[PDB]
Amino acid sequence: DMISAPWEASLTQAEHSLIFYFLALTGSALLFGLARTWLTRGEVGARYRTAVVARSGIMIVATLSYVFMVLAFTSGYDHVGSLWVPNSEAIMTIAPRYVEWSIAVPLLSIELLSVATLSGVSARRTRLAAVAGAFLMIFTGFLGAVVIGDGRSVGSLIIWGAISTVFWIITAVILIRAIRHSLPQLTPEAAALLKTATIFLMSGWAVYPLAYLIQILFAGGLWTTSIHIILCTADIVVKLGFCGLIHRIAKLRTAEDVRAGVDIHTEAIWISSVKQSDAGIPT
Amino acid sequence: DMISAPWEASLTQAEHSLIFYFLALTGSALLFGLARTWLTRGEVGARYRTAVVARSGIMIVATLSYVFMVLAFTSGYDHVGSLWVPNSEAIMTIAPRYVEWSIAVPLLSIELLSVATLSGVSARRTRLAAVAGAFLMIFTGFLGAVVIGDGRSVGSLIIWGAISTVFWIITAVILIRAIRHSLPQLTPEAAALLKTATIFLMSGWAVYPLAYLIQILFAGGLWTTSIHIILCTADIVVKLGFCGLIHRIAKLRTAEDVRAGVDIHTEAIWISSVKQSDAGIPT
Amino acid sequence: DMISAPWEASLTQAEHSLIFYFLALTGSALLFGLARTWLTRGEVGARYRTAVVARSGIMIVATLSYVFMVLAFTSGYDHVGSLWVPNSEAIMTIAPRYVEWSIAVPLLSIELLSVATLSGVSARRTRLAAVAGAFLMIFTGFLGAVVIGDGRSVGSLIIWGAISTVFWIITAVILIRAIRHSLPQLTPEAAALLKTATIFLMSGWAVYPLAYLIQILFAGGLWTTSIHIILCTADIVVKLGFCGLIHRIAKLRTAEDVRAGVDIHTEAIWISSVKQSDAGIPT
Amino acid sequence: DMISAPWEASLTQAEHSLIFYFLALTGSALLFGLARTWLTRGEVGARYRTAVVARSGIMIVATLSYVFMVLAFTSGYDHVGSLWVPNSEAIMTIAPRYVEWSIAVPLLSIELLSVATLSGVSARRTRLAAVAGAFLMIFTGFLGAVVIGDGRSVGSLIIWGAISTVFWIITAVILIRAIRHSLPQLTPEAAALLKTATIFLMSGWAVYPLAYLIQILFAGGLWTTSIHIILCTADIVVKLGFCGLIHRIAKLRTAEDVRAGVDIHTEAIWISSVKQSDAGIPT
Amino acid sequence: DMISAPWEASLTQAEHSLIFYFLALTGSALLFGLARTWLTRGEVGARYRTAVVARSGIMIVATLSYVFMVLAFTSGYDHVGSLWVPNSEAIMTIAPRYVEWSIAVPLLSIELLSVATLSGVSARRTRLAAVAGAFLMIFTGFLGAVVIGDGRSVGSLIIWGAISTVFWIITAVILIRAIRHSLPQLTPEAAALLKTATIFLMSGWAVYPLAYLIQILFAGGLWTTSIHIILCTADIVVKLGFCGLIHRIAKLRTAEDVRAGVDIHTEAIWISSVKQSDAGIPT
Ligand SMILES: *C/C=C(C)/C=C/C=C(C)/C=C/C1=C(C)CCCC1(C)C
Ligand SMILES: *C/C=C(C)/C=C/C=C(C)/C=C/C1=C(C)CCCC1(C)C
Ligand SMILES: *C/C=C(C)/C=C/C=C(C)/C=C/C1=C(C)CCCC1(C)C
Ligand SMILES: *C/C=C(C)/C=C/C=C(C)/C=C/C1=C(C)CCCC1(C)C
Ligand SMILES: *C/C=C(C)/C=C/C=C(C)/C=C/C1=C(C)CCCC1(C)C
Repeated sequence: DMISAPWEASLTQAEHSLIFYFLALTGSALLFGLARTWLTRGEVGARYRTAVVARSGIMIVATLSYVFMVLAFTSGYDHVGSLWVPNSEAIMTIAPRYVEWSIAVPLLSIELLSVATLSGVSARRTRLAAVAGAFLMIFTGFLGAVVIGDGRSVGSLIIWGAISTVFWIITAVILIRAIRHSLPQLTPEAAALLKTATIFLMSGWAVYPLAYLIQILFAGGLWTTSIHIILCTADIVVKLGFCGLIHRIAKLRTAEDVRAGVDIHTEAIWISSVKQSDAGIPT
Repeated sequence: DMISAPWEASLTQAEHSLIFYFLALTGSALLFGLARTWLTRGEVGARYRTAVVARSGIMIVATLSYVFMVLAFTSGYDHVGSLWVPNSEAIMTIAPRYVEWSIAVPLLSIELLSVATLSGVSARRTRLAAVAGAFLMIFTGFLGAVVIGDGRSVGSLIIWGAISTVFWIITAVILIRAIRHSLPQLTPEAAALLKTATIFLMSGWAVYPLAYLIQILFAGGLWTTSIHIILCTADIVVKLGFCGLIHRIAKLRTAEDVRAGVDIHTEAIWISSVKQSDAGIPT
Repeated sequence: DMISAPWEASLTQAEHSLIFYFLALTGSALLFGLARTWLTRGEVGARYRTAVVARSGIMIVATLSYVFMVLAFTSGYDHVGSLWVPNSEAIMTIAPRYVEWSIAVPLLSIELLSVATLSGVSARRTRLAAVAGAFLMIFTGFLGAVVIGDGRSVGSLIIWGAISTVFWIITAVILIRAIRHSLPQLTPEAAALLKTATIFLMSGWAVYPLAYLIQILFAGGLWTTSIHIILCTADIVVKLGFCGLIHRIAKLRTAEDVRAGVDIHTEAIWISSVKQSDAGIPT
Repeated sequence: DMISAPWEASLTQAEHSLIFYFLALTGSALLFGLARTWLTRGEVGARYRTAVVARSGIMIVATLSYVFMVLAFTSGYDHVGSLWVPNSEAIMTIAPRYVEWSIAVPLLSIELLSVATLSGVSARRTRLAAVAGAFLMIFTGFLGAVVIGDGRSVGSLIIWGAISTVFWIITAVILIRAIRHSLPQLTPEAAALLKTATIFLMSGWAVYPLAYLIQILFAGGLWTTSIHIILCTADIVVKLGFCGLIHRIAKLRTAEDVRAGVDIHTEAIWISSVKQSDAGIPT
Repeated sequence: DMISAPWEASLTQAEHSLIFYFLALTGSALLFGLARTWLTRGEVGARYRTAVVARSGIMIVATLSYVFMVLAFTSGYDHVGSLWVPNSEAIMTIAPRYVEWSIAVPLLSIELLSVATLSGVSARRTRLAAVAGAFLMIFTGFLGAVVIGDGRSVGSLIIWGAISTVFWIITAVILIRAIRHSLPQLTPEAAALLKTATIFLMSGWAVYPLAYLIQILFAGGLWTTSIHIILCTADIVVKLGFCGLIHRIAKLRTAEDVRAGVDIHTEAIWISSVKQSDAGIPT
């Protein structure tokens, strides 16, 4: 059957206002996250610098995405009467997300495996497979939701959604299997945090498919608002919450290495205002 | 009853000029603050780096808020005759503030608890509760003032204002209780500054609700100008004044740690052209 | 009587070209200055880091000001016939200066007292008084020249000019008294430079009031060009010249501290290709 | 014979969407790459800093290129009916690539020779010859494809394509001869990676000429989409893949130098979560 | 007699394309140069940091200039028929150069004297005289070519050109005399490079007056293209070539100081993959 794309529904002044708030809130929060990433990049050892690199990429891409979207929002809707009517630039308030997710979901997978105990070419097979799975899941989703059918075809939305879901399961299994292998080889305190962070990431990835089911099932300005709120909220929680969790595991692992003599760190490491390791100079 | 939103009043050339000055002054001052934050980030220990992270986020978000607003001012008012008439972009000269405050007030709470003596999961409960309270206070305010009623409904403004005030009291109590617990455990010199900084932040938070009462009670170009001046002024004083106070406490606490052997700092710490601690080398 | 605001005069192609050159030249020079400030920030001790902070703020705000003005120039004049006719945003080619000066003149006062021998709360008193005086001098000027009268009233220009001049004398006395107290307590070489820098700053502050007297006395495209040239030139000389002088005094004072054991500096200090102090390691 | 330039074909909503995705994806990935380059610049010794410099230039130029192109895409196609019709700004969605490649291909050659064993004036002859060849190959291509004939002449496309191909062979021979001389003088582990990286770069350079043959042979919206996808994909693989490979060789060579006493490095070097060298202090 | 300003000639699609390429190529190359300057700023001692400061300013200003010009090109010409017709924004594709040169030529003089053996107030007289001469040469040129006559008067072009040439000779003599005094006091290897760099800078300064003689003698789209190519090419060669040469002399001088005990450098210095000096610790 046919449906109306989320970007093809007229918004009341409330709905217009809420959407601008959330878009701008999310873009702001991600710019904070970018600063935080750069300001705390030296708390982690070079053995774990991939986590900083991934997180930096996530924050940059996502910040651009939201800037674009906020601007395309101001130019995608015009206040005809009491309602705001979508232009052609309305789709540019939703479509940039998939660009962002195409970079971010692969990078989030890398961030997670960064602090796991995989090394050498083993930390290459899993990394490629995850990156592949992650990108393919977003790309298949983009096809169903924006490209094939114009985001107005239920059958396209359902088919490509199912494809995207297969890749989800694949990526998720790969990651979870990798973590499950690492947990035994980490210290208890690290292993515990890494389990939590795996749960958080997977659980946060479950929210995004809900914004997809809405597009299939419900159309309206309420539902366009819902989608924006859900996705914006999810972004703040995942890209601020999860990226803080990985930094703490990287810090904790750095500190463990320092104590073990595996490496030396220029500054002391504090986690929760407790000193984990002291500063040291190359002997 | 029904009233006119601050952004729905025609400005005289004076009022237009004053508003552009203050908007631009505030945006400029916050960009100075951002530079100051980055240039002085290494004066503080890693045990207190959260203060610089919070302050950096505050300065960044607030700076883009004001940039947006300054641009939306130049495009939100058209010089019909001697007066400037508000367009649709007029609300974009006021609404972005709430986006900024939604990030900033939570971050200001974090900045304050950064230099208090809470640690571990204790420095997590309070931090989440404050962040929650702070965000909810701004968000409820945004609803009354921009969303529910279009900022033209007294009853909406009064109801959501009262809600926002409850969350204010909650956040304030949480913070003040946290500080009151820390003061005994700080050194006299730090405790004194931390008391002051708590008073300054709370006192500065009282000014913002006045701009809200104006919107309820008075409409006009004078009153739109008043609101802009009050809020701009408050921003400069709180986001420059308070953020300097927390940096001094962080520096003083760093210096105390250095003297106690709790940690080492690469550079000497000067506060008021008095040396607080010397530079040291890791082990 | 009534006059015509500087931004209300049609420019010949010469005058249009000269103004664009100077605006762009000044904006470029200030961007060079900003780079220079960041690139040389580590030549100075932490006891004098306020000088870098002030100078960084000056350069940033002034650079934005000129960017804004250059853009408002390209869009504020339309080539009707041989002449360029001012639009409504012609005033945006002159008004942003006062925003800049409102930040910069206070910051320049701070930069100067940074390298003087005032310490503790004594530094605070003088710093607040100067900052107050400086801002009030610019703000009163802005009122007379842009706000009260629309920059078309001689009596407003004369009254607010006189007010602004009182605050000038106040700020100048405060600063000069502070310097005169420091000179005895500095080393001869530093004292000499600090005297010079005081003369340079005060002397440079005398040029700006001339652009104000023009606006009162003469109107025309020649006179609008004169104002732009004078103010642009003054900005380059004061914000490049003076800010270099303070850096040399900060470097020289850093070097004196290093030699005295008051502090240690990571790199050697060179002034005029003469080594002032050697690099040292913390303890 | 007369043919239609890639930028002179109307795109279906699918093709429009795909192209925007890929353009934006590539621009995002290159901005990630730029961050990665800056964040990992200190993993390499100063003997190999040219690799970082080249890679930084590549990432910056390419990121600008894609930003320009993404913006020119939004303004180069107007949605007349179901199809998007190319404007005059359509050529600005394709032509900027050649600007980018004119910088990037020479820089990629430099990046490769950076980690080879050529030194002194020998590392000047080869470097100039390669830079010359590389630039001339792109420039001759630009002439055929954009300038001489307007990208609508088969004979121009064929002639300048053949010229560009001669320069390709020249550059490729120069590079390959340089590598083949270095491989024997490198350590096995480095030599192996350097062989691989040479194959990757040369192989990636083969993809770009395919987008050229399309322009000669096929015109259409499908083919304009194909060109964009091919070139975007190639950019991500070459500018992320290859630039990672050279960094690993630079890290490995740094680590070898550290172990040999040829130099000292401030931080330990990890490659694949295996420590290659320890951190050391100057003398 | 009267002539047509370079910006008053209609461009064929070829000429339009070539000009956009070169403008964009030059802007890109200068952005690479800016990155290179920042990435290699720590290879040089603090005794020679002026070279980095000058080079940074050059690259920044020149990059802005070209960005402005590239944008003014896209908006300065309208595709009437097969030809592109210049509007009022066409002059903004040529005039910004003189702003850039007004900063850059003085800065290039400073960069050169940075690595010569002048010190104290001696390194002040020459520096001011050169800066004066350099700026006056560009400014007099701007008058003849853009301001006095509108770039349409041969006699103005000839008179101001002759003035500009006098200042050229003055600056050149000052510089050459300074170098000729330094060469004897440098080490052979440095002296040789410094001679070369002097020749390169002076020789590159000779190219710019040719673009001026064209404007006097020839008008046309070919000739406006020629001017753009010549000036763009000259910029790449001088601003990238010369600024590399000065960095090598600064590195070599740093290394000589390190070996002599005049100073210590934190990193080893490599020039052409040959180690010039080792890394050292302050004490
Ligand atoms: C920071 C951004 C994140 C974590 C985005 C995640 C997005 C997904 C996990 C998307 C998954 C999808 C499906 C499984 C079904 C089809 C629709 C998608 C693309 C939303
Ligand atoms: C830097 C910005 C700051 C400190 C902003 C603070 C804003 C408040 C404390 C707002 C509080 C409000 C109420 C208590 C009542 C409703 C209106 C609000 C949102 C202004
Ligand atoms: C870098 C900018 C500087 C130093 C600006 C300084 C401006 C002044 C000192 C202005 C003073 C004025 C008066 C004393 C009279 C009224 C007019 C003013 C504002 C120009
Ligand atoms: C990162 C960008 C890269 C590596 C671009 C490479 C481009 C080429 C190798 C282009 C070569 C061409 C020919 C050999 C024939 C004519 C067409 C060209 C310019 C595409
Ligand atoms: C990177 C920019 C540089 C080096 C620019 C240099 C420009 C000149 C040396 C210009 C000189 C001129 C004359 C000597 C006479 C005619 C007018 C000028 C301005 C082109």
